[PDB]
Amino acid sequence: KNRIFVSSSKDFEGYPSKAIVPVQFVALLTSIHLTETKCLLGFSNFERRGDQSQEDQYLIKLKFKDRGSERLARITISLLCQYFDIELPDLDSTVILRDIHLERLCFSSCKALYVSKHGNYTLFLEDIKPLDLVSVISTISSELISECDLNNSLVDIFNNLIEMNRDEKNRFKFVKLIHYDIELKKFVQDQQKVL
Amino acid sequence: KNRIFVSSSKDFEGYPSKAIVPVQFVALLTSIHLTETKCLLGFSNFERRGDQSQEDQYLIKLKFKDRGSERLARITISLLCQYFDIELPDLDSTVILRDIHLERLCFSSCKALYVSKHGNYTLFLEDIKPLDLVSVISTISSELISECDLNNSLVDIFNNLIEMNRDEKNRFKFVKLIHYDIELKKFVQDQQKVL
Repeated sequence: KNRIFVSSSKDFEGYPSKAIVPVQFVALLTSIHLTETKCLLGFSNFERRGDQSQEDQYLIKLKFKDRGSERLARITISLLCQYFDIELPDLDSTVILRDIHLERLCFSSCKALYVSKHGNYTLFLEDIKPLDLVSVISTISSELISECDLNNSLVDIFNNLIEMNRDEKNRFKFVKLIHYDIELKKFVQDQQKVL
Repeated sequence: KNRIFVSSSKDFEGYPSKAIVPVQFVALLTSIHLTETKCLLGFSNFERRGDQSQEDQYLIKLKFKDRGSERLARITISLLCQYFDIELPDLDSTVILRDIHLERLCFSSCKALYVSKHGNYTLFLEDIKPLDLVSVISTISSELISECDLNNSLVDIFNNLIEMNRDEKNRFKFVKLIHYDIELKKFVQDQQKVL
């Protein structure tokens, strides 16, 4: 099948015009929306863009129509949030979760299908491995088209956070995370900066 | 809405013969099946019905038809399996897992819809809260139709597993549990087996 590792949503500019292409990317979950009829997840790696718009650079659709597919969407979202500790209305009373990175770091590794037609592209999720903050920290310390890309992306995003953190202009701050933590503080300082 | 707590799947016998009824139950996950067209989760509380036919008392359909819904079943299965550490085949090349309780104890609280028609009934998953073992150990220390049933239900299940473990005819043994643990040996042979 040859799934392709995508380091940057920028990658998709020079992707085919009318194609189905299996990809994989490693990013922070930043937004979730679930409405009457739509379900979105947005993710970002926060690569210095320009640095115009840094959140939700990856928009993944969970298409649904009838009531079964809607439920499955809700259950996916619910499990996803449960893993990352995100608080959610109880089924028995929409979901707007933006800027999830300001409260929680929710590293995710995602398999999606890139689908391009009529001069635009869309991303449909096929899988998602939520990644645990400690494992992500530990690690920083099969298609032929992927291999040790996990490491590099995780290293980049965290360097990108180090720049957003100390940037007076950016709302993100390490200390503002809910799970802010001795382990985190040391990681951010111990070597991350010295590197 | 009046979601109803269900302590036993036996309850569903005297349920209306043609309705949609929202229920909630607490069981161990015992099986997953994913095929080309179907996706089933089996659960059990292990009540002595009994000493004859004990796993998969509850069968929960995750219905799909198109490719989008199939993906959503896969993503759901994946996340659930990930929360409980169940190893799954990689997506890039069906799932058959039975008697999951031989290896992992995967407590779950489930919200389903009970849907009876033509003399028969089926349960459609709406939510699922995978429950952590340490927390289930800790606990054992709203609609108007749910009480404090969680605890009662967890206590019974553990009461059943204890009986299952000393049963020479039942394959279940605590020691053979992958996550066998100093804390579990205590809880098992400490009070539960003393009360």
